[PDB]
Amino acid sequence: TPEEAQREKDTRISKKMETMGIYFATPEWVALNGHRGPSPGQLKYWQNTREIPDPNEDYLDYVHAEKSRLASEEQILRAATSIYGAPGQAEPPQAFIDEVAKVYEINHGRGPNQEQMKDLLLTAMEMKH
Amino acid sequence: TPEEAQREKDTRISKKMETMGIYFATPEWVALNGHRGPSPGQLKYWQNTREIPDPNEDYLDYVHAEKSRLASEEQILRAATSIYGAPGQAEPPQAFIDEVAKVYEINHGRGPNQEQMKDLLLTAMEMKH
Repeated sequence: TPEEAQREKDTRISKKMETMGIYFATPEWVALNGHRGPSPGQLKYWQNTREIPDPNEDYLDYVHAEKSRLASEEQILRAATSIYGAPGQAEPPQAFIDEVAKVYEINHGRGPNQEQMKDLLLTAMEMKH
Repeated sequence: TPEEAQREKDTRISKKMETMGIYFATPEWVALNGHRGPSPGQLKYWQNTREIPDPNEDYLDYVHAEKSRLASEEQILRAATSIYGAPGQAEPPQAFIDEVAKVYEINHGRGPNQEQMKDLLLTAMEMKH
C-alpha cells in the first residue's frame, strides 16, 4: 500500500533529522512538508530563532543570512574552565560559570570579546583568592 | 594615618560590592573611582555588557536604557524543568537544557516567546517518548 509506504518514508526521514538533533522534524512535520526533510531556509530559520518552521514557508531571508552562532552548556563549561584555570583543571564555581553564561547571552551566542575576557579573568581571580 | 584610613575604606566598599556579585569593584577599581562605589551608569554598563566600567567614565546612555534581562544557569534550569515536566520533577536531559539555553542566547537573556515555547514543548515530548 502507498499509504504505509508513505508513513514509513516520513518516519525514516524524521528519524534521520532527530538523530541530528533537528527536533521540529517529526513524521507529521515531514508529511506536511511534502514528504521531504527541511530546506536550507527552514533549517536556518529554526537554528536562529528556535521556532518550528512552517512546512509551507521557504524562509528565503534565512537562506543567505549568516550570523548563527550559539553555545550549549558544554561549550560554556569548556570556555569557563579554560578561563578559570583551576589545578587538575577541576570545574569552576557555579557563580563563575553563570558570569560566562551571561556573557554568551549578551553576545547572542557568540563568545567573550577582549574587554569581556578581562572582566571574566578579573572575576576568576577574585574567586580563587 | 589618612593613607591606611583610605585603604580600609576602599576595602570596605569593595567587600560590600563583591558580596552582591559586583565583581569589577575591586579595592583598586574603587580607589580609581574616587573612593566611591559605582554610579548607576557604571553598574548598568557592566550589567549589560560585562566589561569593566572605566572609573573615569559616567555612561550616561546606560543610566536610562532599560532592556537588561539575563539568565543564570539556575534560571535556565528552572525554566527547563517547568517546561519538561518529568515525574517527581527530576532534572531534564542535558540535550533539553541545551535547547533552552540556546533560546535564552537567541533572545539576549530573555525567556522563550510563545512560538519558542511550542518548539521546546515539542522537543520535551520527543525526549520522553
